[PDB]
Amino acid sequence: QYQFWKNFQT
Repeated sequence: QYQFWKNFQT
């Protein structure tokens, strides 16, 4: 539910 922020932040 949060990987969307992880995979994009970089």
